[PDB]
Amino acid sequence: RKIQGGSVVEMQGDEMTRIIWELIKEKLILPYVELDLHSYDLGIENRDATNDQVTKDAAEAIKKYNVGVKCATITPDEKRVEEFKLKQMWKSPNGTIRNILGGTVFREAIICKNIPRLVTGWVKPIIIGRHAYGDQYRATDFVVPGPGKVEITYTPKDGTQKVTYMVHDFEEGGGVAMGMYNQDKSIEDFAHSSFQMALSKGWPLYLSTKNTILKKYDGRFKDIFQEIYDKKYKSQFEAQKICYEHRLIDDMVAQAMKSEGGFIWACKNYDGDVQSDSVAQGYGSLGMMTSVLICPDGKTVEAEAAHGTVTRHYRMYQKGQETSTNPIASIFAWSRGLAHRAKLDNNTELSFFAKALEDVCIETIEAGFMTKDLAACIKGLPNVQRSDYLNTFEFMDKLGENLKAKLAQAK
Amino acid sequence: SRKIQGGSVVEMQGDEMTRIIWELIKEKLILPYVELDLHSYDLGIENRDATNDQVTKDAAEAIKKYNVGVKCATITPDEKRVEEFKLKQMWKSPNGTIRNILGGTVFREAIICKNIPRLVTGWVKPIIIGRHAYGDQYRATDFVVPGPGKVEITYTPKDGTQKVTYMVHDFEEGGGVAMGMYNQDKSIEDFAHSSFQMALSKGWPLYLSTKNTILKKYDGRFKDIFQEIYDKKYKSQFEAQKICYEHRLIDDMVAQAMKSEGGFIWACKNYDGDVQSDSVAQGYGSLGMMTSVLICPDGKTVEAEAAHGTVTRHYRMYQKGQETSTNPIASIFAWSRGLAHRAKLDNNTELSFFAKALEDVCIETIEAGFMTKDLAACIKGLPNVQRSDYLNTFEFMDKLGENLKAKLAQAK
Ligand SMILES: NC(=O)c1ccc[n+]([C@@H]2O[C@H](COP(=O)([O-])OP(=O)(O)OC[C@H]3O[C@@H](n4cnc5c(N)ncnc54)[C@H](OP(=O)(O)O)[C@@H]3O)[C@@H](O)[C@H]2O)c1
Ligand SMILES: NC(=O)c1ccc[n+]([C@@H]2O[C@H](COP(=O)([O-])OP(=O)(O)OC[C@H]3O[C@@H](n4cnc5c(N)ncnc54)[C@H](OP(=O)(O)O)[C@@H]3O)[C@@H](O)[C@H]2O)c1
Ligand SMILES: [Mg+2]
Ligand SMILES: [Mg+2]
Repeated sequence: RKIQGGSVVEMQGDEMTRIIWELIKEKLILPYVELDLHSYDLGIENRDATNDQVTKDAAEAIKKYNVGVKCATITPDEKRVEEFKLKQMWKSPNGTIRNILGGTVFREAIICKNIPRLVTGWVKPIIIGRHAYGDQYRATDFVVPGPGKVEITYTPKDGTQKVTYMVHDFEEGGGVAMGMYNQDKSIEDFAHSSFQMALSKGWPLYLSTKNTILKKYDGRFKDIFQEIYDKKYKSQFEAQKICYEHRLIDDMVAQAMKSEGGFIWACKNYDGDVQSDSVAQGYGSLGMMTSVLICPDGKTVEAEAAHGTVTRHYRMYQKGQETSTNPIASIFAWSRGLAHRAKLDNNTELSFFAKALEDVCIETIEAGFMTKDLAACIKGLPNVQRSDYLNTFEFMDKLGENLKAKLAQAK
Repeated sequence: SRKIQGGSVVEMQGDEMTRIIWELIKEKLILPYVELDLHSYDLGIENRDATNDQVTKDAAEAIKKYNVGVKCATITPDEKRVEEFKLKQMWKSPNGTIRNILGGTVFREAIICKNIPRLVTGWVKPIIIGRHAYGDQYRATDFVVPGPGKVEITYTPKDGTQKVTYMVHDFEEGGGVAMGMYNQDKSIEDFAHSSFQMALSKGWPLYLSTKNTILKKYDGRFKDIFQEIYDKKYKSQFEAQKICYEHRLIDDMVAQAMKSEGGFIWACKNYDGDVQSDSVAQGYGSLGMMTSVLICPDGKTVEAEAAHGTVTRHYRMYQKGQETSTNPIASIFAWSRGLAHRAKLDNNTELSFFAKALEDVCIETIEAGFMTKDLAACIKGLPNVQRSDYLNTFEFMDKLGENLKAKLAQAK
């Protein structure tokens, strides 16, 4: 028989990651697990065909069933509009989903003992907690076509004072302008999730902002974190001999670079996006990073890879050129989603399966079978020969055989 | 005097640890050898408070007049600084004020010593960041939203045509924060030109990072302006020099930079240039080993500075009687880069030599094994550093002064 899995929302994506997603389902998931699978095609063509409604439907399903696993998707700009003959420049599906669900996206490298790092000192993990809501990812931006005034206005619902602020008087020429925002409740949730994560690991917590420049906007993040620390977590931190500190973002990225690792890093939405790619690459590869959205309700999660659709590799695939794209992050999206589904349902056999999936990945790499990005970590990209790595399909096949043998040997 | 006649330089004095080092540089390395027409503006936090920040605006206008400014790091106050100095207001960053007036691109690059290991294994060639100096978060209008209500952003054309209003957010429960920011086409164009010109002058490829998939209009404008200027002015020159230009999304770019061998110009928007220049400095060795020069669009006016701040944490050690070992090199190169530009403008051969000698002394001293604790930790690892591995802040300044005196004496 197969493992009885329960309800999981699956979102299919684009380009190289869509292909890998198909390989993962066929070789690693479907032969072993039967799921009540609620599938949503978030491929760019289906999003366009449905006027992006499929994205909103998917987010609602994640809230209902509490577990989503998402493949990387194209976020279109003008070049993608021309490529796919799109009706609109659709918004990022990740931004739409995260805007609805809220929460914190936690990202962490996937570590193999035989893979050298690019950053010499990082002997312990760095976990980024990326605030998943607002800021640049729900902004209202526009081109200023010529001379004129841009202003921003707040009108309270309760008929107290309305306030209009000058953004800029464009005296010559035009430019660009934007408004963005965040919400107190969302920032509070983000603080709680950061403090709880630090206590769960027994590691210090650092929050980064630029509150010397954005004194009101970023100052609010710093103030809410400090109030929540003092009122809810200071004594527990002191019990575990860990600390909480706010640092300016430019100081903090330098401190991270020279650290030994072993800390939680609470990042605003944009910083979390950018620095999670820097951290993933510092440890090894973007293909070796986990990403999980933990919603404030303590039960809903969305797992994904931190990287995109790997367009550059897909262009090689389209030309029939051999590719070696790392599928591990995509595989860990499935394993982390299934592990959460099993934790919610006390599903012992699914818990075992999800862990075995992750173990097979690490064991395969550490035994010396890997894609080109990891071979380059070991050898250096100049010294990498074709015999040092497997292409994407050979690697998927090797994982498939190693998983089959692990599940067989366990029963 | 028989000193080098150096000409007119605008000096802005600063705060905390860098203020201490700044005075040591002037007394030990500059004033013994160079006579300057020095236009000094005290941008210390107490004097900015006493002048209601007017000293900062006056300094910026002086840089416009004399074309050369050298700036010490300054405190940008938040609420805690208001309390510590009993400030009248939460003053704006002086860097932001000066850059907003001058415009241009801030170019940042590590200062490389052959005996100093990197934290990033692959960076064998230089990475030069060109940070757009104007606008975005550093000229933003931000505010607390005290409760439910609507935030909207409006554009009113100057020529009387129809005003446009866009919703930013309808706050339905609780409050939050909101902000507006902007940038100007002319400033973006100047940023593009300076970036393409730096790439051609160094002979390296150029990369622009944005997040135009998310900020499709705002960041798309940067991407479009760069591409149109590249196509119509620089592409044939790039191809002749066998270099290229590419736009990349910022999160891809930071990973590409991490695994690269170096050897590229990196055009960054104001905020990214701020953050990633600290990441790059640390990756090569230390925040104390990075140059920073604002190059204005007029092709004549520059403001040189260190990329790091006032090093408050070391200043607190100094205040409590604990030995400090703060790296002065970036501050020294602020002087040397400023004086080099002064000399280029004036065709002042002796001053050009002096400015280069100053930089050579710094490198030669560290390579000879005399260095502050940050660089000793690069070599040994911080847990293995012993007091005999490094010099304290004043000892290192003295050693630089001895070596500079000796170099200039031999030169004659
Ligand atoms: N979560 C998401 O849905 C998400 C995230 C980011 C971007 N995107 C979309 O993805 C598309 C491509 O964006 P992008 O090219 O900037 O970013 P990307 O897909 O993350 O790829 C950037 C580069 O990182 C490396 N890389 C990433 N994932 C890898 C993997 N699994 N194995 C090996 N190398 C890997 C490759 O470097 P080399 O070229 O050096 O081999 C690749 O070209 C865009 O349409 C973007 O909107 C979506
Ligand atoms: N250019 C400017 O005017 C400028 C730039 C940035 C910040 N600031 C102001 O500077 C003040 C302090 O900011 P901050 O603490 O975030 O940043 P910072 O002054 O850059 O110092 C951050 C940390 O970087 C290291 N570091 C920086 N410069 C160093 C040097 N020359 N030698 C050795 N180590 C060095 C030290 O790390 P360790 O503690 O690990 O030794 C230091 O504590 C704030 O008031 C801020 O507004 C101004
Ligand atoms: Mg990203
Ligand atoms: Mg900075």
